[PDB]
Amino acid sequence: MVDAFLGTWKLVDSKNFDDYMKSLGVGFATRQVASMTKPTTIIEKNGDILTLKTHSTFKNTEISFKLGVEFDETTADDRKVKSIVTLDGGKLVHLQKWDGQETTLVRELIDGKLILTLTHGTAVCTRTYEKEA
Ligand SMILES: CC/C=C\C/C=C\C/C=C\CCCCCCCC(=O)O
Ligand SMILES: N[C@@H]1[C@@H](O)[C@H](O)[C@@H](COP(=O)(O)O)O[C@@H]1O
Repeated sequence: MVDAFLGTWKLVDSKNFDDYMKSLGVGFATRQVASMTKPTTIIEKNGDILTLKTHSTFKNTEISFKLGVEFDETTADDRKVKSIVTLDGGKLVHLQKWDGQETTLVRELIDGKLILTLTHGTAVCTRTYEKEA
């Protein structure tokens, strides 16, 4: 049910990422570089296991998980969180919990583009990714 998300995607638009990073306590110098970075995200499956790679000239991450099963994660900004990824309304919903805080990373396909919505506190960031062949 995750198959249309699979593949290699590149960032082509970003709105409010600085607000999102600042809400998470990311320092100004990291926000500055991040605001000019265009990651490539690779989403692959093997059976029930998804692997999500985020690559860039700055930070790089990789997670593997089963939908609906909690996993430990250490984020690009070094938060140690408890995570779960599920499908909800056709959207891939990633919830991170740490210190009583929460953030969601929600991916949906709209007109063939992958729209990533990042919410923490009041901050709502929308990042648009485009396929790669
Ligand atoms: C690996 C991500 C690459 C570049 C971004 C660099 C620093 C971002 C700063 C804080 C990380 C916040 C949590 C992760 C955001 C991922 C956004 C995305 O996948 O587009
Ligand atoms: N295992 C950790 C990750 O949990 C953390 O996310 C990352 C920070 O980002 P970067 O690797 O780009 O420094 O360092 C390691 O790879």
